[PDB]
Amino acid sequence: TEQAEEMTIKHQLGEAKVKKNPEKVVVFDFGVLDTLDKLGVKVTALPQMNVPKYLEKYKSSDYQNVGSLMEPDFEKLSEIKPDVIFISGRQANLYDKLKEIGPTVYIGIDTQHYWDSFTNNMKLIGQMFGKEKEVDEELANIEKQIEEVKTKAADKKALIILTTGGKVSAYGKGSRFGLIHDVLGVPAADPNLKVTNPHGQSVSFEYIAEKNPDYLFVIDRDAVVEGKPTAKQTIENALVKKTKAYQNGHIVYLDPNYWYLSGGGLTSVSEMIKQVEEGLK
Ligand SMILES: O=C(NCCCC[C@H](NC(=O)c1cccc(O)c1O)C(=O)O)c1cccc(O)c1O
Ligand SMILES: [Fe+3]
Repeated sequence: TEQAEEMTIKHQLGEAKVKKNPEKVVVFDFGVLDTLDKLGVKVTALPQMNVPKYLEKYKSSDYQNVGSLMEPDFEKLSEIKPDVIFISGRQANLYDKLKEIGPTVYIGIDTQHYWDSFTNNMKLIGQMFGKEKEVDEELANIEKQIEEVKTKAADKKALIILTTGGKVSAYGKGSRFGLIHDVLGVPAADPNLKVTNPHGQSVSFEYIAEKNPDYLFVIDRDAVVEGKPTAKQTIENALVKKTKAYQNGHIVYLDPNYWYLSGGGLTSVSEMIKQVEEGLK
């Protein structure tokens, strides 16, 4: 039977039509980038202004530079005329501008349904590039990592903090970093904390101390945004020194190259879970 040559992809921002096995692939989501890397799929262009350390090979001049995460180089994109552009939350406001240039797929994670959304995104990439087998195998491996960590979430309450500019914001269930609770089964120090903001909910140090979590997961935003680590200087303060987490050596510094700059790819999700596993074991 003669079938359509294009895929019809209903995504959070609309519908894209993309040639199966598209030639010129542009990527503004580093989770997607690591996924295409893992699968051996050839990428054409990405924003090279700020590339996660683990994806530093994508700094090569072999890839066309289409700007920064927030500031696409539209002229360059228009030269390339891509077959598909993958975007996520940072580029959501630029959807229509990108769509004029080439088929654009929003492929951010819906954090209210992290696992379903993650898996849907990865399977789509598999279908688009004929890598369904490799994706399924890799999702299988990640499930095994999840099953290992869920079995020690136990009586250990965790709070998730991001540091930037000497300030602290928090994340809980259903949030950007909700997977620690929602997928990996770690109970929340504050189960009623509802955060939908990319940069979290501003909290005081007094609030952290009162919640007194067993574990403190910390994401150093300035390490990747400014290129200067500030998390440790920021959180190592007397109110925080009260907490079980500090006292018991259960402050876990998550790698912002993975967690903040990236996320939601085969490699980033795997590595993110390994970082949680390591902190909890
Ligand atoms: O829409 C987003 N951000 C808009 C506000 C940017 C504020 C601005 N942020 C940065 O410069 C920045 C640079 C590189 C990566 C980031 O994630 C940044 O927030 C600032 O600190 O002055 C966004 C969406 C999803 C995930 C994010 O981390 C976002 O920043
Ligand atoms: Fe940001």
